Amino acid sequence: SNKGAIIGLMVGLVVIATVIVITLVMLKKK
Repeated sequence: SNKGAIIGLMVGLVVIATVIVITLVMLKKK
């Protein structure tokens, strides 16, 4: 449970990951 206090930082980072995964959906057509 050493990453329990990190959850507050990962929760805000994941939201940023959802933006990168979609960016690939567009360039995929190029």
